[PDB]
Amino acid sequence: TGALVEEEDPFFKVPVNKLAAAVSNFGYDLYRVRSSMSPTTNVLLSPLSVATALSALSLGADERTESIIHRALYYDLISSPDIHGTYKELLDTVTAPQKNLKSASRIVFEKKLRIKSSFVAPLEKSYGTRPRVLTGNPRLDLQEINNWVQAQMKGKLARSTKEIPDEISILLLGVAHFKGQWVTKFDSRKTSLEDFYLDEERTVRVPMMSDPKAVLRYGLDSDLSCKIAQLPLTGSMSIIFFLPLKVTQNLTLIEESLTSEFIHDIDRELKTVQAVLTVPKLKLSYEGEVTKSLQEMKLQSLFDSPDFSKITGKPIKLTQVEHRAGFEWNEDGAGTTHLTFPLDYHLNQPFIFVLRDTDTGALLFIGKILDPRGP
Ligand SMILES: *[C@@H]1O[C@H](CO)[C@@H](O)[C@H](O)[C@H]1NC(C)=O
Repeated sequence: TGALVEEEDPFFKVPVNKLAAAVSNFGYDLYRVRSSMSPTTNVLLSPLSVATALSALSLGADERTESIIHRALYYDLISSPDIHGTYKELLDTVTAPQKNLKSASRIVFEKKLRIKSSFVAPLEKSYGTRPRVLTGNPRLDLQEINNWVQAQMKGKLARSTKEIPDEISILLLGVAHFKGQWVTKFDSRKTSLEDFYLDEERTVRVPMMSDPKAVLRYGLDSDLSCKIAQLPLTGSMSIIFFLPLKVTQNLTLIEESLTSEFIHDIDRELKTVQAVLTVPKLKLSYEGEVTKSLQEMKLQSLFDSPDFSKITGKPIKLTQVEHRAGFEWNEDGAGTTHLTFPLDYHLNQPFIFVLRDTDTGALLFIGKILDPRGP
């Protein structure tokens, strides 16, 4: 509907979960915009790091500009204050050691700019991050950033070398990395090269992990025309696979459904079954700019002439938003485990997976896998 009312599903009535649903819904919008731009390539995305940079920035923004941002983050549908106080919490929860997610955001400003401490104060408190002011020296500024996303990602992300843009006003950076563990490991001796249908005309061989007697939560959505399965990870997390029925690169109907609320129903409507599971080994990375995506996400106003007078007196505008993500999984797990039910779940064709946090329900990672072999 779109109007302000009180929450019903007890899950979203919790403030931190409510905030996670908004930020996550922003993630889904971004994914949909980006998937539309990359019709033939894998899409790896960890929206949280980017959503956090926007929300942090919105601190030194004024009414009109702030709203533009708040509306893209679904905050205007949250009838609760201390939205930043809650964000501090959410972050504390999903970045905890037990999870295996490392997510960081950074606001970078143009050379010689002077930032009002009234802005730095709220920012460092709620988001635990200080703004970096560019040096002007191209080689020195790029070193700084790389060392930053290095100390942050504990050196699990490829040190970039794209050379910061000549023209920079405000730069937002969102980096994230993930290497987790299933509650049940896979037999490394059961992993073999198998056929992966890239599409109806092309096939390739990628190493596939296997478990002929896997216990996962399953469900078939007749409308979307796909098979949904959920595998748990240690640290109270899960991965949801959306496997279409026929081989295809067209996953639109499905993508169009991805929302926080939709995922909550699927999570509960799922039934535990036993299945023959084969999932490809995955090790992916992505380093790009999502500025063009945000531009057609009702966020153009920020690249034009926004009002950030709460940050500085000089007119500054959102110039670029960069994202660096690294995702990976394999056999590593925690431990192991009349009349049955048949069930095949073979991920040997284009699919979409969603790494979600079980406690808050926050979207930690999303990917459209057209080719396991990676970029
Ligand atoms: C994707 O498949 C659906 C269902 O067959 C179809 O309606 C849609 O047109 C396809 N995507 C296109 C045509 O861009």
